[PDB]
Amino acid sequence: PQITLWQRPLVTIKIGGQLKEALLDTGADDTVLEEMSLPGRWKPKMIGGIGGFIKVRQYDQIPIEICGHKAIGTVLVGPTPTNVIGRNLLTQIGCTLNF
Amino acid sequence: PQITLWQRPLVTIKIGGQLKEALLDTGADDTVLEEMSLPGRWKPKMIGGIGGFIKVRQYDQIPIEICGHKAIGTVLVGPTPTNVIGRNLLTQIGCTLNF
Ligand SMILES: COC(=O)N[C@H](C(=O)NN(CCC[C@@]1(O)Cc2ccc(cc2)C/C=C\CNC(=O)[C@H](C(C)C)NC1=O)Cc1ccc([C@H]2C=S=CC2)cc1)C(C)(C)C
Ligand SMILES: [Cl-]
Ligand SMILES: [Cl-]
Ligand SMILES: [Cl-]
Repeated sequence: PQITLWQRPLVTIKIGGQLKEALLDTGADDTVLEEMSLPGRWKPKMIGGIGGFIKVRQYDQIPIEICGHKAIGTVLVGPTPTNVIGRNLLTQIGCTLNF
Repeated sequence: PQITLWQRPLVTIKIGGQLKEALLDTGADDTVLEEMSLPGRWKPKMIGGIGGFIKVRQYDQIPIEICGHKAIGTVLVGPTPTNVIGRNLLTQIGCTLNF
């Protein structure tokens, strides 16, 4: 699709069998989701946003659908204001910015 | 142009007589720049991201030039850790997401 930006670029993702809404965010290196259960072991990451730093749990090699486009990659989980899909997964689904 | 998301999508903007580098951010409602001077009236605003909120000055109807594209919009100024161009200006230069 071509998504314009008059509204928040909110899409439906699927992860661990469940549908969620997330924000397509080209200003984010990483993908960070609100608290949820994921399988396997996790590593620590500190990520910085506009308001400061938060600790998150890093899960790797997690399958995730993003408006129906299949990706498998690194998902961070922690206290974010919303689910944000970052460049690590945007690149996997062939996203570019165009003007 | 078409802009890849292998790297951070950084562009030069011209604003208030100054050249600055900034991050094209589809996930951002607003445009926020590190501390600088702008002319005319302003009002305080709290904006939120990962980490919490910061207090900024809101200037409206500010001319800006992005990758050679002229627009005019609200610009927020404050202690953001990096310069972000948000949807309020991205729309004006015809910027869309594509995959
Ligand atoms: C490389 O680090 C990152 O990629 N950080 C990422 C990130 O914060 N990058 N930044 C882009 C802005 C992120 C976000 O779009 C993320 C976002 C957060 C909340 C919301 C939407 C989008 C919804 C709630 C309120 C609306 N808030 C906003 O629209 C704000 C804008 C007003 C700034 N939007 C955002 O803050 C800008 C940003 C970049 C770097 C840094 C850091 C550099 S050093 C310490 C921090 C801070 C901010 C992230 C998401 C992984 C934490
Ligand atoms: Cl990844
Ligand atoms: Cl505006
Ligand atoms: Cl349009």
